[PDB]
Amino acid sequence: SLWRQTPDLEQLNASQKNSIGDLLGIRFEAFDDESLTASMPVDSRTHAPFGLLHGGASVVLAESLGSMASYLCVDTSQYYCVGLEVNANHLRGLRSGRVTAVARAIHLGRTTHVWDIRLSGDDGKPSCIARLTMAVVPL
Amino acid sequence: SLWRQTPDLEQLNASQKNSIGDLLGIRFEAFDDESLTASMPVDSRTHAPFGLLHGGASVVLAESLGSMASYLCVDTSQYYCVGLEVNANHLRGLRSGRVTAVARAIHLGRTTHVWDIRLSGDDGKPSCIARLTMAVVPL
Repeated sequence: SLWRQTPDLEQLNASQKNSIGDLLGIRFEAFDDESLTASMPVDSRTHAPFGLLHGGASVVLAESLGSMASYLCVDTSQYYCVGLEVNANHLRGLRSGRVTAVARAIHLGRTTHVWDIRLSGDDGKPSCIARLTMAVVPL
Repeated sequence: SLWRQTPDLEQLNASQKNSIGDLLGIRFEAFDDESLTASMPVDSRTHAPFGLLHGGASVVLAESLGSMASYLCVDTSQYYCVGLEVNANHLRGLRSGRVTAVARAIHLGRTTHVWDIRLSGDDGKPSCIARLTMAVVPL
């Protein structure tokens, strides 16, 4: 019940067609009343030159997830949402498998949303934490 | 003379082979004694679903640029560098053309580097600003 629009995973995934999220293999995986989850492969598409997951790729995942979450929480006939501020601590390096991100709301205001996004590799250890501020903008 | 290793643009670009930077069309473009510059296309590879440059893609560019800059500033037989913290304000949306990033050093310490990275679209207006903290790590 965080959501205004009920998350439809197929449509979330489909909507990424011809964008970076599709290019990187980001997949919306699960949701509940308080969270939305997506994962992303750790391979050549997402590696930095030394074969570790690129820190910016973590942020593509987090910002893709957070911005999508914001879209599910506004009146889309009245508003759209763009990223305003993003930050992240890179905690542990990942070489293979997938990285999984979970987004939860810190604050959903009238003009801004703040999302807490937690990332971990397939061993379940925290790999990155991000905070995303979205701007809520009238068309 | 910021640099330890003199920037070699061809080799910088070549080193991205089979990583996200190659996948996204990031290109190292110029450097001087105080800065390093890379650009990235704004198109389907880098777009978010609404056809604007994905904010995370800005951060892939900034973090690619900053981490490469860090590699040019350490003793690579003694150390490597990984992203530690990154943050960015998204200032203006971009739909097409390229986005160009310039990295300058804020602080190069023994265990951390802080880089200031300024992004703009082809109209020269600031599109994003990032600050990147790299950790300098002994192999």
